[PDB]
Amino acid sequence: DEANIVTHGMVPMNRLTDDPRWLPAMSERVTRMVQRDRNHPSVIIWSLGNESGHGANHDALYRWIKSVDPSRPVQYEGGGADTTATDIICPMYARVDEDQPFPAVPKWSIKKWLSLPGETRPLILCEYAHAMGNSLGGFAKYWQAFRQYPRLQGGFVWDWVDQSLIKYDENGNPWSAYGGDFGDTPNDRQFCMNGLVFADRTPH
Amino acid sequence: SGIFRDVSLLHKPTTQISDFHVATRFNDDFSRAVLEAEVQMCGELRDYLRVTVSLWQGETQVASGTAPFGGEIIDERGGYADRVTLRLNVENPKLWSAEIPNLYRAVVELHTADGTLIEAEACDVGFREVRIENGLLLLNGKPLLIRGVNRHEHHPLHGQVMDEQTMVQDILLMKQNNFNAVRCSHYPNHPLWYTLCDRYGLYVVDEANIVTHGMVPMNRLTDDPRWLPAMSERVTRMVQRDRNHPSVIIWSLGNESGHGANHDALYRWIKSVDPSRPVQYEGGGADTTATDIICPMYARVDEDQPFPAVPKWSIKKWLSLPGETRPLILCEYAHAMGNSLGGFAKYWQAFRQYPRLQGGFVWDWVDQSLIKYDENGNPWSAYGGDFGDTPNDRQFCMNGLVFADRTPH
Ligand SMILES: [Mg+2]
Ligand SMILES: [Mg+2]
Ligand code: NA
Ligand code: NA
Ligand code: NA
Ligand code: NA
Repeated sequence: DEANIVTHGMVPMNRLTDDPRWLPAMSERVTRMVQRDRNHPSVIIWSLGNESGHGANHDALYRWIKSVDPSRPVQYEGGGADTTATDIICPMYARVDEDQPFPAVPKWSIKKWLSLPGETRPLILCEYAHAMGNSLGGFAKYWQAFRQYPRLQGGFVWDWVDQSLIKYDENGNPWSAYGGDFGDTPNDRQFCMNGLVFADRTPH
Repeated sequence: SGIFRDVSLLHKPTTQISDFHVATRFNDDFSRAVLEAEVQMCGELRDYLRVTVSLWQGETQVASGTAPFGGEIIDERGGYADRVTLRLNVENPKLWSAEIPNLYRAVVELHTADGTLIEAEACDVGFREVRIENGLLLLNGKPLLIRGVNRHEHHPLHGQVMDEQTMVQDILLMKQNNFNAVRCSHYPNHPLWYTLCDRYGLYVVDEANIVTHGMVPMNRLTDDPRWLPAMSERVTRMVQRDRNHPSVIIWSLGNESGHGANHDALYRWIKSVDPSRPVQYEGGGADTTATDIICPMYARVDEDQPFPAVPKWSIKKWLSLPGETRPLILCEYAHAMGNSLGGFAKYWQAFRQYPRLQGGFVWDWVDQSLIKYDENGNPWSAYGGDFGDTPNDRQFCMNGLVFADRTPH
């Protein structure tokens, strides 16, 4: 269960989430989630949101949940996937063997990530195997690693269903439309279709 | 068998230096050090006795301390009246490493206060700090990468008698081939070896003479408390002999003797006596309570070899097992037997990628072949069985990167 907090387009990503004047607004998106969903047994992990970097407001709300509901781990990917606001190392698109040593927020080989000096936490990728178009090459590499490594406990594929919409041509025949096809600008074209199934649930 | 090392006669004064321990501790950035030397005596205790510990850098004396005997109060019965601890301040000390083996000379003078030198002992001092922090092995605050080899004391002509020429030839060759460490497999070495490593620059793993490999099971003796006295002396008398050598950075409790309660007692003993050096030991799973470092033998890079009770996990997998934190340096890897060393690069790609994979010790240095002579009087390299010896494990004595005569494989 993930809070409705995503500030991806900010520069830098944590500008709002580190700002204390945005703590009340953020808290209401975490606290009202827990108050609504906390009796559902299917909910096993809380998420503070997605792609909002890592700010002080995250740590505050992290602790709030741990104080209110000790029954569930709290995870959050932003700010390097292993901050003080996450019980689980939850990288997005961290490769199996290959390090992607980005400045400040590197994506380590998941196998390497676990055994970093001092690291003890479990690892579950909040996003992996971007299923965009003809994709999912090297999926077997992940599941080999998952089974061999106890503390590699799987991940969540990105993602389930293509985000294509229906448009009609002059004859009234339906076709799958993406970014741009509504005169929408700027747009990011087909990048909305990353599903394992088409929009009508036909398998890729 | 036989008298295979040096024999000597030492004259000591009645009132003598019976032991001396040298230690170096450092401020956060290693720009300041306190050299602490504990000196012990035998004979008549008198008020006129002193110890002077002076510290030399070539010809320049950088520090000196003089105190009478009688250590601090230890317990309710007092202290050691036959001991003294000298503490010398050393500014911006030249550090020791296999990279730059900077050495100081510490002279320990037992003398009358009025200036009668009774006797003097001495050693080379290497200002360096070894500690394991946050799962990493550190020398002077920096994570080591052990480019090591296992070395047996072997000569094709002389057997197990070591000589200076040979010892130097080994160290020249090792350092010429980018080795920075050596494992004393599997016993305390010739005294001159430690001196050479001090001077040329090699991190030494000093290992007790305890190997019970052919027991069934392997820890039958080492779990036996009746075998503790014999084992302890192999550990204690090692530490007492070599603890002053800067080149020695890690102690080892022996090799292939399983894991027994005697390994635990002794591990603790070294931790209590010598806080300066990590204690390692491979037996009984290579990650037991008897070792500060995960030190498997022949664990593969990616492949698990999951034997019951004592599995050899993929070194990458091993580090991140539930609850595990310690550094991994294989006490033995890459068996260099005959045409071997295939898959070596796989190790070094892993060592580098993974911080807590800090290297290993190749098995091993020299082929243990012996010279034999034929009907024409021509020399040839011989192995297991060639001396009528039986049972024998044939050519398994030859697993070196160099031949018996030190010619490279
Ligand atoms: Mg655009
Ligand atoms: Mg045989
Ligand atoms: Na798993
Ligand atoms: Na998308
Ligand atoms: Na390393
Ligand atoms: Na061998």
